[PDB]
Amino acid sequence: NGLIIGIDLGTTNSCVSVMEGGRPVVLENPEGKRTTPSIVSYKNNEIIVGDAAKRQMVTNPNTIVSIKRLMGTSNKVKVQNADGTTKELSPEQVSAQILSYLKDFAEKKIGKKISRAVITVPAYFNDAERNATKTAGKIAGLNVERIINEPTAAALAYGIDKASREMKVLVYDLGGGTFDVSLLDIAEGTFEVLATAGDNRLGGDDWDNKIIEYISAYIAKEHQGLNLSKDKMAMQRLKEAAERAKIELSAQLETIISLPFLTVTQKGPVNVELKLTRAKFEELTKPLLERTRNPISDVIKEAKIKPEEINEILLVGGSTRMPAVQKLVESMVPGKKPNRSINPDEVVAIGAAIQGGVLRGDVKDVLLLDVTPLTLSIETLGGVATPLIKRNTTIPVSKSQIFSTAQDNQESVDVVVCQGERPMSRDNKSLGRFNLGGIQPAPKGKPQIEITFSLDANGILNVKAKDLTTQKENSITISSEEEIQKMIRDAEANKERDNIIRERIELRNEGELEHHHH
Ligand SMILES: Nc1ncnc2c1ncn2[C@@H]1O[C@H](COP(=O)(O)OP(=O)(O)NP(=O)(O)O)[C@@H](O)[C@H]1O
Ligand SMILES: [Mg+2]
Repeated sequence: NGLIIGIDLGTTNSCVSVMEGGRPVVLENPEGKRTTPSIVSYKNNEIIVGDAAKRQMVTNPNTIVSIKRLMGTSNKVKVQNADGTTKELSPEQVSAQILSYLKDFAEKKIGKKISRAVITVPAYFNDAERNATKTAGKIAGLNVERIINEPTAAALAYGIDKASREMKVLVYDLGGGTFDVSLLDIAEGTFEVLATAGDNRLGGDDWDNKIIEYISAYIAKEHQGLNLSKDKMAMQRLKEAAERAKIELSAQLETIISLPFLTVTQKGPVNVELKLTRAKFEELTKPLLERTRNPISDVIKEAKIKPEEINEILLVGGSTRMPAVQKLVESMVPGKKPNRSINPDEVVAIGAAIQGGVLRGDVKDVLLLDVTPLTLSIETLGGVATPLIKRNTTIPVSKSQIFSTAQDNQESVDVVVCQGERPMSRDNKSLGRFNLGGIQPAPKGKPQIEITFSLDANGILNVKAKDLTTQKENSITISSEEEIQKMIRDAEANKERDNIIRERIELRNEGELEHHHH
């Protein structure tokens, strides 16, 4: 039936994607963000999800952070109601509020009701943890069409199932809260996790916490041991400044932590303006980073392969944007370049969306080529396909040829554009047509009409026709692996018939364009 959205339900952040026009699109939340914090808060008996919850996660004690850690268990989380009574919530219920929020903004963005999803989980998730996640989906009104592993979703996003060979893929995933490295075997559409190793208390939060310690040490040095660890608002600001500083250090060699009026003492306002260099940050966080190294070696050994047998390495998770992380992974597989070309905080959701598209059976996923797959032609006298841009021409490109009229005293020319390898235009795919009129009366072969086929870097086709005497011109702009193969097959299947046709066709004299009333 309807669309199947792909959901990465992360410990720290969540992300929702869907197939639109044969490409996966990541949907922005109402604050314009492509990921949403996996945080739920409660105030005045109102449920607050995402960015607005994160902004009060220290200051509002009703805030539920890292609920994914309790998924698959019978633990309950307590929150206070407005009246001071206590409410108990299951991990399923809290996760369902995150899913409902994603679902709601997805619906408003797409403009349709959504009732189906593919939801991702860590490779290590057992049945209790997977079933908890499925139940969360059900509570949010989503038929959970499949639960897939996060590294499997990443591999799907990178098209690794299209390799037509056995692929051994290392997926290094460093998120906000968790670290995983999984070794996948991918052959004939089957994904097997050969090994998974990691730490669910090691992620970007821990790097932030080292910056918090650095700021705190500076504060104490500059203000006689001043300690804000029990000041909730100050700690809210420190956590946010620390994450911001870290993110800047992925693109800068230094950053300034700016916290005016962090508190006020008897002596006055405490204003922090503190430099942190990338080098210092890396030194402080070295023990955290180094905890991710041995597990790489461990999964390779578990899978009973050598490092040189790894075909591809994928970087997943927002923390893999850190230069020290990328360099560490590179160091562990000499001669292989880790892939991070798909935004690593979106790649899992993208893979989930791709899986959704597959399960729906839409089969629409288009290609993005830098060379023309099929020949582009104009219809000439007798229904002949006269080529303008030959197949396998690198785009962008413009090609021109001059044509004449097919009949004496012809007033206009039809410009019929077709795609395919067959010699008769009717046997190829019609891409569109237009007419160019105002041609002055003359014998057939006398008028001269310049035809130009132009393909831009985006692969969009502009066909222009200019009468070289009158200077009048008209044009049009023209708006799938299986369809390309179907057309090549049609030519292959009629090769002998078409050769006989071609033997009657001489393209070397000036071509002529007909006009037929419609
Ligand atoms: N440019 C960047 N540089 C450094 N860290 C970043 C960057 N962008 C995002 N992050 C961090 O990436 C982490 C979030 O990763 P993300 O993959 O979105 O979380 P997740 O999928 O919930 N994984 P987990 O928390 O392990 O379940 C946070 O610690 C962010 O601060
Ligand atoms: Mg993720």
